[PDB]
Amino acid sequence: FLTAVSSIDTFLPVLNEAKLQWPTSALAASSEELLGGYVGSQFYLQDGKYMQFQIAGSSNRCELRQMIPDGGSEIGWAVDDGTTHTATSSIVVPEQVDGVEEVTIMQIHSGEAPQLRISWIRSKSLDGVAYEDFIMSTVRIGTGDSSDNFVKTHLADRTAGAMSFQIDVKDSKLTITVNGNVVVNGQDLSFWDGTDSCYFKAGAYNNNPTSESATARIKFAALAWVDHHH
Repeated sequence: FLTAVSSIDTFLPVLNEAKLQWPTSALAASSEELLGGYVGSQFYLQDGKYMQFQIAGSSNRCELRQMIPDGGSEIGWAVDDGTTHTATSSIVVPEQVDGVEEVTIMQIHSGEAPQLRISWIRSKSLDGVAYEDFIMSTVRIGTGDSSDNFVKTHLADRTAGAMSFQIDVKDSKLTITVNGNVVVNGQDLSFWDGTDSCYFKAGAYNNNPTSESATARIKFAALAWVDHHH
């Protein structure tokens, strides 16, 4: 049988501050249900250690969505609210099976768009450089479709072992730290000033696969939203 993520202590803080969406944006488990032992093949404890997310199908997800703590409703914050908003993780991205091409593993998202996606991607060129098997940042600076609406960059090549991430937003600026090194340094998020529906996400959100039956799989060794107001 499958062991529940809440059976160990590691993820209890974030599970108290998240709902699970699966296999679409539809609610799969409330925070209370997650803390109470919700489990399935999509969301279970791997190796007695890892919060593991699995999903197949283009645009499908198994993904935590930040909530107000202690059974609260959906959080919404703003890049320009003056508070530092912080998400941390330690992620083991295994080798993805054939047909899986891109898996979004952390986001900043609002009512209608992703401010930021951190994703594993099999192969993509960025700014005239080809990259394979790597972790990418995709920041929106507009809601249009042309390249001017995005800042897309290489964060790090995928590692077999755990990789630490930290996302910080303060005063309309984004910093992403990977394995303790700042990689994105104060990216401008001021396009989003006044959007008060932002929140963190993390898990597995499957993008542009070439097989809808192929299962994306992501293991979290740690995940938290860090409250600077205690």
